[PDB]
Amino acid sequence: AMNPLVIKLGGVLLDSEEALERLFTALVTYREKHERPLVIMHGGGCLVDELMKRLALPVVKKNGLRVTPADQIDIITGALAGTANKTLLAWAVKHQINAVGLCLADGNTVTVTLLDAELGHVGKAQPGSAALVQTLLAAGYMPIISSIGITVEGQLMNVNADQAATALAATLGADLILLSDVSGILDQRIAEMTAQKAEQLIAQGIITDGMVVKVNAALDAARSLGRPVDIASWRHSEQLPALFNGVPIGTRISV
Amino acid sequence: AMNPLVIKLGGVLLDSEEALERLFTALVTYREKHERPLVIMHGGGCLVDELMKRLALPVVKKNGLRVTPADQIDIITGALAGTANKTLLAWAVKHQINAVGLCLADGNTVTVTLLDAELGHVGKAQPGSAALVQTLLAAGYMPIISSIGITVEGQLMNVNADQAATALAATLGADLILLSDVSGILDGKGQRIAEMTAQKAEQLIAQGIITDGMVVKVNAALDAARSLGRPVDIASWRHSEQLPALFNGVPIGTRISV
Amino acid sequence: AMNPLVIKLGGVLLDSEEALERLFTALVTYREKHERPLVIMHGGGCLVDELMKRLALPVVKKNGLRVTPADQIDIITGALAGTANKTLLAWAVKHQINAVGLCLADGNTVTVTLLDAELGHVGKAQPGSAALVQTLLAAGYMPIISSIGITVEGQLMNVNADQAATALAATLGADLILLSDVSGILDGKGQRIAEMTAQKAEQLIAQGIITDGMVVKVNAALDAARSLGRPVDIASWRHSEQLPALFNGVPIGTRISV
Amino acid sequence: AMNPLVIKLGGVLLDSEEALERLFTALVTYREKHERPLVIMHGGGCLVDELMKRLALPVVKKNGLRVTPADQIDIITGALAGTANKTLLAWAVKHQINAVGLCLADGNTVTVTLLDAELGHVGKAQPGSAALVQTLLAAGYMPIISSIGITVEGQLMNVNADQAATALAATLGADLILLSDVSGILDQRIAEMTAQKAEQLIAQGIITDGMVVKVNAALDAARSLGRPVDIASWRHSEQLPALFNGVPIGTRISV
Ligand SMILES: N[C@@H](CCC(=O)O)C(=O)O
Ligand SMILES: N[C@@H](CCC(=O)O)C(=O)O
Ligand SMILES: N[C@@H](CCC(=O)O)C(=O)O
Ligand SMILES: N[C@@H](CCC(=O)O)C(=O)O
Repeated sequence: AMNPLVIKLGGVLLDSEEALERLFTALVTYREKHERPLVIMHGGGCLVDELMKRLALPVVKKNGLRVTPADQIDIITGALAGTANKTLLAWAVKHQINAVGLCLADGNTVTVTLLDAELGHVGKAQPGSAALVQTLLAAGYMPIISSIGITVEGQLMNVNADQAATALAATLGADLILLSDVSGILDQRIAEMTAQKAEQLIAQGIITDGMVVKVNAALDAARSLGRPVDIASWRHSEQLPALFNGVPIGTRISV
Repeated sequence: AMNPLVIKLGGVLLDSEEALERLFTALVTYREKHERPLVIMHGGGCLVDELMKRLALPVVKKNGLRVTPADQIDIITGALAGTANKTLLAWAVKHQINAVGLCLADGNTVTVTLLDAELGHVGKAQPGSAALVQTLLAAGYMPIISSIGITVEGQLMNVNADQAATALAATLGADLILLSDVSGILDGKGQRIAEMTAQKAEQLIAQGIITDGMVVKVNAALDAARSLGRPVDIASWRHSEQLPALFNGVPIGTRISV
Repeated sequence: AMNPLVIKLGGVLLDSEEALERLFTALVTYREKHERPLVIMHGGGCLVDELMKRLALPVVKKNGLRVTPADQIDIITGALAGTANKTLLAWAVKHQINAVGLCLADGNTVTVTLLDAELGHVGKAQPGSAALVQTLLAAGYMPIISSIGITVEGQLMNVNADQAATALAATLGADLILLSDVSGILDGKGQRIAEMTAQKAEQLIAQGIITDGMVVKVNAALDAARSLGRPVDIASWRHSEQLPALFNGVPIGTRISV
Repeated sequence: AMNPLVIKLGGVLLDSEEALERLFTALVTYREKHERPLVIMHGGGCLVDELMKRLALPVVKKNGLRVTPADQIDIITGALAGTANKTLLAWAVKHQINAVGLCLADGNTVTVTLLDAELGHVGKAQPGSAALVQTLLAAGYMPIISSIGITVEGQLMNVNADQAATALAATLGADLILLSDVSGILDQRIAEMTAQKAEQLIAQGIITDGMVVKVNAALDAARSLGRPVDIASWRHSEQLPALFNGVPIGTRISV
């Protein structure tokens, strides 16, 4: 496994000091043996949701999926591009990993447009320019990228982190891991599946009540990329270095 | 002027779209004709204290420092490293300046340690490694740096933006401009002094011409100039038609040395 | 609605020309169709703390109160009673609303006493005499009142704008709107409650749905409603197309009672 | 002396706790005997100048007379319409005088336009509407009016207090006293003079080095009004009640 890897961290992972220690130890153990370019991408866990509750900011929704009003985007930018990003940076510093925090707009890494006027400040991700990240990687830095972007006209955008990760991996030609609390799908574990097989198992109610959402997100990413994406958990962390080297320790969704 | 230049933004700049539009129009005007490496350094503004009030969190500021308790540092990091930094970044994009948001810990650019345990999460800045920023500058990016740092042990630190600006300038071999509402120092015929030494400043303080809050401001500039071992400019954002010249080395406010 | 109405402006309103333009466009829209007596009540905003920083003066805010030392009260009175009040007045003129700037001492409208000597010049508000404001209203002026008061002994007092708004409303027999960034209270399905009693609020606090800073905000509203013995509206300035309806009595945010 | 009186307070008067106690005692002693409508008008003494020094704000000047830049008008509004106005209010409260603080823009009492683009936020005063003040007077309030106005387009203006006082007295049909530290002009005191006589005495160097400025201001006011204006000092304060009743205790400049 030469060739860059985007590791996208899920909400429940960021909410967990336990998980972060394991993830960051895993990054260290991996780096001692291998030398593949690594990029972290993240959204925001409960840090965001809890702050918004404190500020009486509702989780609005126009027939489906979240709305980010004018009066929320600054606060969210803060929790997400600020608190979450710099928390992960603090973890990198703690583990002596030279890391640089970025958001999507830095170097126009992932271009963002207005998804829909009625959802407010939500961005649609699409591949941007690889130069900035390539420069940082070649200089020995691990970028840690948040899922906040900026439109070309200067407006801050809250972007689905999964979609951001997909646009990033396409920009970089990177593999993609969506790391969360879902270890893998069973039927006896399933190491590889096509996206269509994953849809089938959902359709026939094999894939677990809560966490259809996690497989749907992997399978969308796989199809957007035209190549496979890994789902994996932080739980069995002694296995994370093998994952970062290409081993599907959880479930690979192929296309 | 061919040296790298650190431009430090005072609070009022971040609090006002007029001020930001003037600042950024000036940056574009200057980069049309000049290519000297530019770095923006900034602190918080009104928005941290707005947010503290919204969350009914206490505020204690003394001697230029905000007591920053364990239960406030994340929120503060959010407002500074997040909202402020990304707002500035959005201004850059809107003006087609290829910028990159950093904080002090990125690349160990400015090293920070715990200043004093009774202030909570407040950092002492010192010069770190120039490598990261030098790489960004050489590739044509204008870094925009917030005044949040991280200790070697992984603790988030709220750092005084003036001191962080100084540590940064020292790291970069850069000149330094402290941009705020203060245009310059007056000489008690009420006239602006273009170039002021430390000796002139003492004279003015001893004589009671520079008084109160100007004393603090003038000392912050002098402490900057002494650390850097070269002069530091003080200027206002108001006459923004003059700012390109300032960025090209003309002391439009007060230049402080010695 | 035919009762007099006190509209209390939260800090963020004064800090932003967009917010002021929305507020004042709403006031004009409302006065086109409705003639109910309107009074504006306001505190400080960002500009007091900007000014404290410019003068390198210390800041201690706790429990909704700023410790206001003898050597700060004049400056603070300047920023609140002066700059803020007159800025609002200028917005009125610009919108052709015949307004009149007052403070709490004018006509003994809201009586103030020393709250607590260790807070320095901080006032406790209580209802005073309605005569002055009633005279201005009956003559067609929209009073704009700052939250500075004066003790019977002639000392200037910095007063919490929420408490002053309450004392004012009580004096005037007026309804009360606390306008800020808070749009309403959420019920922990995340939905806005149009009408909330004290009992509902306790339930939400006991259950940990209203938490932290919302607790303080909700208590400030409840303390207002208990003093006045009638409900108090909480709303945001954001959807300013809804504000005329709010001023005409529709609870567009959360109405608080009991 | 029926008919309103504007008492304009000079800088050095506001700077002096001594002077204010005397002025306010004088207002009380006068009110016990007489019932003439009284209006106070003021600028700002050292309160303004000292604050501006603290803030490194220069006293600019374009060939003559002060400039009020964009970056000064808020701070000045604060010291002047705020601190100075409410200080005088505190004095009224201390002496149980029902008083109301106002600025020029309140009720469009004194209309203000841009004097000159190059002086920045300096206003030219001119008579406005008497209604608001008349209403307050008829209701038993003593207005205390600061020399800050607002243009019709919403811009704050720093206005010469003497000129403001003149525009006010014309608006109200009031007599006018410019109260300061100059007790009166000698040659043996002079109780009445025409403005032209006052110019003559200046011209021939009889009228004292410093305080030509104070006589010039009275004589300009007199001519603008087309009727007399009093100069008087707070010093001999047992004489101030007679002044407020019409007695020229200092020097009247006639026209
Ligand atoms: N951190 C969450 C949501 C963050 C986001 O998409 O903005 C996740 O990716 O599972
Ligand atoms: N609240 C920060 C502000 C950073 C700055 O503006 O200097 C401090 O006192 O450390
Ligand atoms: N600094 C004032 C603010 C007035 C207000 O906004 O409520 C206080 O705490 O009393
Ligand atoms: N208070 C001073 C000057 C104030 C002003 O004109 O603004 C005076 O009238 O003598």
